[PDB]
Amino acid sequence: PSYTLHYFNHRGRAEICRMLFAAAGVQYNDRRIESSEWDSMRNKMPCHMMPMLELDNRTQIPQSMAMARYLAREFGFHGRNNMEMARVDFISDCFYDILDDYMRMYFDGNCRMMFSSEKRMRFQETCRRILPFMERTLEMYSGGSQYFMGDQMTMADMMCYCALENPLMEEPSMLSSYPKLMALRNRVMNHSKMSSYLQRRCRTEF
Amino acid sequence: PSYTLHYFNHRGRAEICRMLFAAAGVQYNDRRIESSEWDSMRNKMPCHMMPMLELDNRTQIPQSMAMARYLAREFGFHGRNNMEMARVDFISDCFYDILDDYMRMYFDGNCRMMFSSEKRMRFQETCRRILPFMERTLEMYSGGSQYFMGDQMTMADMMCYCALENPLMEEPSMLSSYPKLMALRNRVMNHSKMSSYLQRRCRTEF
Ligand SMILES: *SC[C@H](NC(=O)CC[C@H](N)C(=O)O)C(=O)NCC(=O)O
Ligand SMILES: *SC[C@H](NC(=O)CC[C@H](N)C(=O)O)C(=O)NCC(=O)O
Repeated sequence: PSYTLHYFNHRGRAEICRMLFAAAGVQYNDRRIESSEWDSMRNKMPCHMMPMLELDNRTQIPQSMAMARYLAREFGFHGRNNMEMARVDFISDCFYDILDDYMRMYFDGNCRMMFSSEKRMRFQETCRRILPFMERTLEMYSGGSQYFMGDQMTMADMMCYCALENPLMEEPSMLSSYPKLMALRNRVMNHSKMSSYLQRRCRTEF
Repeated sequence: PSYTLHYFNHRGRAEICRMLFAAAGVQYNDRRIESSEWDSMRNKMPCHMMPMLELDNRTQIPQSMAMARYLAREFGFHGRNNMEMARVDFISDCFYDILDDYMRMYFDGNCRMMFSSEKRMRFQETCRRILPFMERTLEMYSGGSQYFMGDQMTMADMMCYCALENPLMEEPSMLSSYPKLMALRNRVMNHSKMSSYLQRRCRTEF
């Protein structure tokens, strides 16, 4: 099959899909659209929502987590039965929540930069609610010494990686009391296929 | 298996799961917890996030959409292959977005009532972005005369129903230019198993 990823020149909400493609060794068109060009087409497209995954130059699927789950099931980075999928999903959705609240500090619902302390406090609260739960949740398998699903890396571990990259640039110390999360992120970034993708990827501020 | 749904006395983020249980004819413990009682246990529970689905008095899975997808796959109200699942997911996630922004007008991230115009405008924008896309998306199958996945009702149609109930109480006219969405909601509410559940369910303001 053929894949096209539509998004801005950001890591942002599409980065989970890029990591999935990189991990699976699957080539795709990585379409990075300038904001004003996207903005001028908005009222002319049946599907305007960003990011969006296009399959076989045909089917358009927006909603970043829906896109990621599809790539995960396709490439074998999701759960293998219903229970396992539920676990991969709640972990991933928890990290999406963090990323979503982070993005809401800077961007409106129409993708415009909003460049106040209230949004930052929502974000910081969202971290305090979620991260200790994720540290514990990770510990459920293999004492938390490996991945969220034991020895198989899945989209949950990738979400843990990409969702926290910006928060870590803003506050490099914020994961200091979640040592298992840090070793997992370090494990993901050194994983086969993932190391070279991450080291050769363009440097963007989001 | 055995099911327990934990949430407040609200329709809110858990209502998708209740509809799923009702549609599948599956009995569960519908646990409606008073807020202050939930609040007093918060720092004593490994999993404090609301809503939460408990399986066999054992596994705790929060994240309302993760919970719903699990019940949907279990009961047969999800897609039957990867592509179909991606379509059910983006539709459901679009409606979650609407519901999420609606809930953010009234509740903080710690479940407290925040009872300003800014949050309402985010919400209203989110409706304008999403609803026309959903009207069109529905039209992809069977001219939009049936359900999002043709003749099978899935969690996507249920989301379309429960996500808009409160917005419709606040503005009963807001779906007037999406006639296919309205006929779908009316189709869901008269569906077998769903009609009696909806007519006998407790009246709550959220
Ligand atoms: S760029 C801002 C808007 N995107 C989203 O909010 C997508 C949210 C999904 N939950 C996701 O992909 O995670 C956006 O695309 N606004 C423009 C529009 O036409 O919808
Ligand atoms: S009640 C407010 C918080 N709930 C959520 O935000 C859950 C969001 C998920 N995305 C979902 O289920 O849809 C909450 O539970 N805060 C308390 C806590 O301990 O996390």
